[PDB]
Parts: sequence; C-alpha cells; structure tokens
Amino acid sequence: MKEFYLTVEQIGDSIFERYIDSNGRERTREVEYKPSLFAHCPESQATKYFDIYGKPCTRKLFANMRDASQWIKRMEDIGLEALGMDDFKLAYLSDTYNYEIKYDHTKIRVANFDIEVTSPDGFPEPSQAKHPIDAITHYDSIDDRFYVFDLLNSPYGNVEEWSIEIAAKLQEQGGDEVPSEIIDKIIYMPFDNEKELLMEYLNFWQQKTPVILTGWNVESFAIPYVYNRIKNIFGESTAKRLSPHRKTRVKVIENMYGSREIITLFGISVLDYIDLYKKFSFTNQPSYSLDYISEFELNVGKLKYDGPISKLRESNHQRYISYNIIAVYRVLQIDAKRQFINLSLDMGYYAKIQIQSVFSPIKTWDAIIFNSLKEQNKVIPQGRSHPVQPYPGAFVKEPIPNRYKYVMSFDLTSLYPSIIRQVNISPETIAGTFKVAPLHDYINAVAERPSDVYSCSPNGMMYYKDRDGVVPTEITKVFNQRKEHKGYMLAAQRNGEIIKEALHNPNLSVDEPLDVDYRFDFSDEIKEKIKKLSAKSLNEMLFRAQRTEVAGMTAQINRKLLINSLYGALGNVWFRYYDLRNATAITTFGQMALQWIERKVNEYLNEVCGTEGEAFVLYGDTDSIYVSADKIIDKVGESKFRDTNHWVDFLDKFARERMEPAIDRGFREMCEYMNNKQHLMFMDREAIAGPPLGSKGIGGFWTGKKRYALNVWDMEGTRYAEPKLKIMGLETQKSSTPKAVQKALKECIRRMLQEGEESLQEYFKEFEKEFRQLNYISIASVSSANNIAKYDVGGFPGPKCPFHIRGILTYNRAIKGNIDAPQVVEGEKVYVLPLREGNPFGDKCIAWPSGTEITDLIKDDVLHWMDYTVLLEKTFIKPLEGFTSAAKLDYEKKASLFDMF
DNA sequence: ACAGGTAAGCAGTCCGCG
DNA sequence: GCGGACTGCTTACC
Ligand SMILES: Cc1cn([C@H]2C[C@H](O)[C@@H](COP(=O)(O)OP(=O)(O)OP(=O)(O)O)O2)c(=O)[nH]c1=O
Ligand SMILES: [Ca+2]
Ligand SMILES: [Ca+2]
Ligand SMILES: [Ca+2]
Ligand SMILES: [Ca+2]
Repeated sequence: MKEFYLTVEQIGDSIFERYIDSNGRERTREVEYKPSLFAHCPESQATKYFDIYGKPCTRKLFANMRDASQWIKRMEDIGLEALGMDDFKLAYLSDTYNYEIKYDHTKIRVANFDIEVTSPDGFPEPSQAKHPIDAITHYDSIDDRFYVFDLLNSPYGNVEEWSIEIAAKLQEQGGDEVPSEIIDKIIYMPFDNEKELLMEYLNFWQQKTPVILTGWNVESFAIPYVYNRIKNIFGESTAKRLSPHRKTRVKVIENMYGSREIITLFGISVLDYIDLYKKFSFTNQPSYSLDYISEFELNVGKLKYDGPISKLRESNHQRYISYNIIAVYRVLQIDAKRQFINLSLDMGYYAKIQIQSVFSPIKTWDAIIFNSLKEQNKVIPQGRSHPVQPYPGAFVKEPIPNRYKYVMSFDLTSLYPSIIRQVNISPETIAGTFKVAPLHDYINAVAERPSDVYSCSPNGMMYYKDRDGVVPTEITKVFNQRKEHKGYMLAAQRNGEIIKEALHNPNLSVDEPLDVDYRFDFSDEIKEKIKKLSAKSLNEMLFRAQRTEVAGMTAQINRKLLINSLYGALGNVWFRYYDLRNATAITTFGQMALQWIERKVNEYLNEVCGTEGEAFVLYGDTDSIYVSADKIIDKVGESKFRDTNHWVDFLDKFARERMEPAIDRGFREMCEYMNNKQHLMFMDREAIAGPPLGSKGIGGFWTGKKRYALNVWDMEGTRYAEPKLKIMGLETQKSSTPKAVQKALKECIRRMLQEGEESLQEYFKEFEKEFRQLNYISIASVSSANNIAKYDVGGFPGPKCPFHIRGILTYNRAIKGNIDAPQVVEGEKVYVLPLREGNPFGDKCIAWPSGTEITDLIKDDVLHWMDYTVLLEKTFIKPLEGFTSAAKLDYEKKASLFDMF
C-alpha cells in the first residue's frame, strides 16, 4: 500500500521521521535532508522556477539545513529576497510524499492516558513533581487494551490489590460499575514501589511508543509530571526515554506567583483533548473538568465518592483505581462521538504538516498553498514582517426594537469563501486598482462601473478574470468537502425528525432497530416500517441518527472553520500571504452584497405585495436578512389556513418559488456590475418563524443588534416535530449566566412567543416565588479569571478591580492559610456569588473554581450570606425586563386601573 | 507570533449637579 | 448621592 508518515522532527542538521512502510510496519529513519531555497536571477538565465508573480528564479541546493539557515540570514543582511519553504520539515514531507496521502488509522498508534498523584499538601505541581505517581491508566489503540499501573505501597498508605470482579459489579452492589464493554480489555499490573512502577512504564512506552498522545489536560499535567518525576528520580537521561529520539525541550513561562512548565517530546504528536474540544466543539463551557464535560456530552454520572480525593486512595483504593480507568474511558467515549482525532488526521494528512499543527490555520494553509505551488514548479514568497493594523469588517443593520409575528430568513453560502472564488482574490491575481466612490453608491447602483476588463471589489481592487489563483482554487477543494459532510448531516437531522413524529405511534411490540445509513434521507420502504416500530427500537434509532448528525456536524463546521480561517489569515501579519488589500476586498464586497440585496429584496416585495416604501427586511448581519412575512400572510389573511403547518408549507413554497428567483437575479446583476469571474452569490431561505395558529404568542422579537429570538418551525428544509426556539445573543445563550436562570429565562421566552403575555406573567410569578430553594451552584454566575494578581494590592481589590476578580480575592482571604482548599487558577473559570451586608467575608461577593462545590470549610457561611435579592434582580429580572420591554410587553402585570372593583 | 471584525452588557471611576 | 460618560473585561454573533 501507499506509504505515509507518522511524525517528523528537525534536529540540528537532520530530520527524524517515523513512518509506515509499504508493508504496514512502523519504521524510523534519520535523514540528512538537503534543503533547497531560491533567489531571483536575471531574466536571461532561464529555468523552470518562477515566483507566484512570474519572475525567474535560480534554485540553490544546500549541504545541510544549517547552511541554508545561515544563507537566509546573510540574504537579509544584504536586502535581497530569499524565496522557498523555510520550514524544512514541511518541505521534507512535500518531497517525500508527492501524492494525495491515503493513510490507514488502524496502523497509527493513538495512546490515551491519565495518572493519579496523592497529595495532602495541595495540587501536585508538575514543575516540582514532589509526590509519587501512584496510578497510571494507559489505553493503546492498536492493542485496544487499557494497561493499568497500580502502586500498592507509598508513604501515603499501603493498599491491597484492585479487584476487577468488584469493579464490574454495579454501584448498588458495592461495586464500581466499570463498563462491561471494557472489563475484558483491562491489563492490571500491581507494583511494590514507585521506581519499579515508573521503570516498567518506560519499557512499556518503548514497546508501544505513541504516535498521537492524547488525554484530558494531559499536556499541562500528566506528561509534565511524569517527565519531571522520572527526571528527579532516575535522571534526565532516563526521562528522555519518553522521546523516541531521546530529545526533549522544556519551555518555562512562569506567572507572577506560579511556575508552569511546557514539555515537548520530539517524535510524538501530543493532542491534548481539552485543546481539541476548545477549538472544534464550538461550545463555551462554565467548567472544563472531565466530569462536567462528560455529563454534557454523554449524560453520565458525576463519578461520586466520599471525602477529599487526597484521601480517596487511602480509604477506598478499589474505587480510586476504578475511577482512573473510567476517566480514561470517558475521553474515548466523547471522542467516539465528536471524532476530533479523526478530524485531526484528515486535516493533517491533507496538508502534509505535523498532526499537532492542525491547531494552526496559518501553518495548515501555508502547507496547503505551498504544496499546490510546488506542483506547477512555482516558488513561494519569503515571509516578511509587518505592523498590526485595524481594518473594516462586516456590516450590521440596526434593527428597530419590537416584536415580529411572522419572520422568514435568507442567507448566503460560505460567504467570504464564495466571495474569494467569485472575485478571484489571491496574492497573484491582482491586476490593479481604481478610483473608488463612496460605498453607498455601488449599493444604490449609481457609481460608475469600476472595470470592464477586470474582476472588481468596492474597496478598489481589480483581479484578473482569466487566471486561476491558488487561494481561490485551494479554497474550493475544501469547500466542496464541507458541502458533502453538511449534506450527510442535514439528512441525519431530517431522518431524526421522522423518528420523533413516529414516537406518537409507539406500537406495543418487541423489536430490534432497523439497519439503515442515517446519512441519507430515509426511503419510503423505511419510512413505512418505522411507523410500526416500538418506543424501544425507535429510540435506539433516534440515538444512532443523532450520533450520525453530530459526526456530520464535526466534519462540516470544522471545514467551514478552516476556509473562513484562510480569509482571516490574510488579515494576520504572520501569514506569508498577509495583505490587507485582499482582506478588505472580501469584507467590503460583503458589506456591499448584503446591502445590495437588501435594497433589492425590499423592492420585489414592495412591488409584489403592492405597498411602497415598506421595509420588509427588518435586520441583517454580515450575510443574512430577516424578512417580515406579515403582509405576505395578510394578502391572504389568516384564512385558508387549517393548521400551523399550513402557512409554514405556504411560506416555504413562496420563498422557494418566488422570493429566491428574484434574489438570484439580484445577485446575478451585481456580479455583472463588478464584472466577476463567476456568480457564486447563492442566497437561499433559512428559517420560518411565527406563533402557532390562533395563539397569543408574538412569534419573535429583537432588542438590538445580535440580540433576538424567534419560534422556528422549519430550518433549511427540516420541519421540526415540535417548534424549536432560536435565540441569539440573549442571556440564555451565555455561559456566564447561572444555569437555573438560563433555563428560567428560556421558559419565559418560550411562553412569550408560543403563548401570550398571560402565560409569561403566570410563570414569572411562579419562578420569583420558588427562586430561593434552587441549589447555589445553579444560581451562581460564571466568569473567567484573568489578571488576578494585577489587582491584588495585597489581598484586596485595586484600581478598577472587576467584580469577579474582587470576588476571588475575598475567597483566597477566607481560605488564607489552610493550604488544602482548592486554589483559584489564574485564567480559569470561576463561580461567583453576591454576599449581603454584614457577611463575615468583608465584601459583596465571593468566587471559587467552577465545576466544583466550595470547600466544606466556608461552604455553610456563603450559603447563609447569599444575597438572593441581588441575584434575582441582576441575573433574572434586569435581563427579563430587557426582552419584555423591547417587545412591548409586561412580566409583572400593571396598574389594572380597574383595581378597586 | 501562531485566522479576523462587530457589538452587547456589566461594573468601576470620575465629574457634573442647588 | 447618584446619573451618564468613558473605560476595562467578558462573551456572543458573524
Ligand atoms: C462563524 C464565522 C464567520 N466568519 C465570516 C466569514 C463567513 O463566511 C461570514 C458569515 O458567517 P456564517 O454565516 O456564520 O457562515 P458562512 O457564511 O461561512 O457559511 P454557512 O452559513 O453556509 O455555514 O462571516 C468568520 O470570519 N469567522 C467565523 O468564525
Ligand atoms: Ca483524577
Ligand atoms: Ca452564511
Ligand atoms: Ca444554508
Ligand atoms: Ca448567518
């Protein structure tokens, strides 16, 4: 089979590669890569290498990478450009693998692990590595086994071996409840002492050397600690065994009152799962502990136990080890669902970069663009330095705060990416410029046509319509990929709504779920069978459908992230092809396009409907417009409408039959105006919102820019079984507003849109009345803790000290001394609560690490001095007042005027 | 260093106000 | 004895 790399590193004048050969065996080699750079030369001297702009270049082979590095320096010490790929690692791959890489993941060794360290002291700082490692669970994807390393003897207590039979029993039977599906894949290994533990671990690591190393927070804790622990004991010569090439690099970076350590192991690709989740999950969590995340993604338990984790191993060792095995497993479950590793490999092998580089859009695209240029024998430009500069972006229409019964939305596809393709924007397709007229002239189709021969943009740039352009081309490949995966996703969504509509006929029968591929729209034969299935079989299918959707989502939203990131890279000084002229061409064209079609859409509707000068487009943001469909329902009036689904199907057809075509002709015209390479401004219908038939609900409302809510019935072709709320920017969508309030505010909104003002007040009085009995954790607000020290001023708030920071300082003060209470980590999330006058803490609020309960020491005080009144006003009432106010409505009734009656 | 701009809402301060 | 006019900090929408 076609070969493919595993990892690659540059060490001195050599390149170290681990790869899979034609036979599927993992090999390693050390190459004295002879790099090759370029320099401009006289037009006469002819060759095959030309820079992206069409200039001749002479190629220079170098004895070794070191000589090529010194040549780039000498070249700058002179003032001449030094073209070519300066990152010799990438050049090496590009050379070694000149073909679309087809890899086999079953050959890639993905390791997953977690360790435990008892510490009565406090949190075992990896830099110090003072306490012993008493447990290690390491899962190997090739062997598909959990290798468990237990330390039975330690200065913190000796314990009896772990029992796998006990781990398997249910909690309720005094067991640990370790999943059945992995009990057989566990290899338990007890040890008399730490040295033998650590020593046996390293030999294991030698035999099963990880290619991809993942885990939860593994990069900032596990790895560092196991490195420094092995260092402080056997010496840095042994510790370096963790690297297959015996080479490590330790970067420091210490805070104002803390020491953090960054270890890099050459020959291994570390993908901390928390970093993968932060970048690809598209979520913003109140806490990032595995428990919180595990519950959010899998709906599993809280992994409970009694006492501090510091005393867990000593009092219930059986559970301690079982909990360590389960934690490692939970990450596997989350990944089996989100599939971030697969995504990483896909992106990695597509661009020919180190796998750990998928975190860098700039690196990713540099390699993609590079490889694409190599094929046409072109030479890439040299990276230059630039000063940062602000530049304009998208346009956002100021909405009129109010309610909106029926609303319909429209939106363009991969906007910026499409704009790049339509105008043919790229570092080498620049033709020139043109005197520009105020932006509103082009919108109003009044300004003179910029060019008759070139592709143009309202910002004054012109691009060749004839040529190709590596960016436009390379950006189209990834875009087509997204197209596909988005297809499978939306299908899984639709198939999913069917199963829900079917959960209304739960047939009293014993079954087994159908065997279908949820990536495709269910066929009639299937749609036929499902109607007869049981609530049991239907649910498993719903579950499988949703897991298919999530998998699709991951695949699609992240390819979208990538292409949108190429646009951003154009606006970043570190990008080899940085250029504000191109970035601005994109955003400016966007501002024009959005408003251009606003003018248009407002015409065709004022025309058709009949009225004149009536604003149908009530809002818009970057590439979307929300059109009011009241008059479109008025010209027919609530009449020939049997049930809600009636007019929803009505509007669906109106947009799909009339509105859209109009829009297509509106953008086709603009493409002509700007004389662009090709028309790709495709704007289709999005959401259809409004209240249920004959309801007291307002259907929707806006309060300001980026702040609105709508009761949607159909979204991009999916007809929900139950109306789904679409809220944007309101408190309900923010991680900082307490969970109880998000849930409560969302119910108020739901009642406010689906039902009338009566249901809202009814629920408002109810909530206000019960608010006091909610758990403290669910009514606490959340916030990140940045620059704590900065406003320290010796344990007290400083100048302009932030509420959450303040609340932290009061915390460290209430636990000051007894080093055992969890310390708030600089840069993490924290729960925050307001304290009434007279509290023993000496302040109006207190803060503590999120995803946790406050230390049992101060917990009862804070519970007693909680200012429920401020919490209700600030987090609930104030924002509620915002929604109802803008929507012309009241939550707490009003002066009946008929009072005394 | 390591995709980008737009915009809202909360507090903290400072300053005008019989 | 605050109101609002800025400013710093968060976090969401594109
Ligand atoms: C979400 C997002 C958008 N944008 C820009 C580029 C986008 O094309 C534009 C509009 O964003 P979106 O409408 O969110 O997305 P999209 O147009 O790219 O694609 P689609 O709706 O088909 O999924 O805003 C970014 O630069 N970065 C981002 O992270
Ligand atoms: Ca743990
Ligand atoms: Ca879009
Ligand atoms: Ca769409
Ligand atoms: Ca959009």
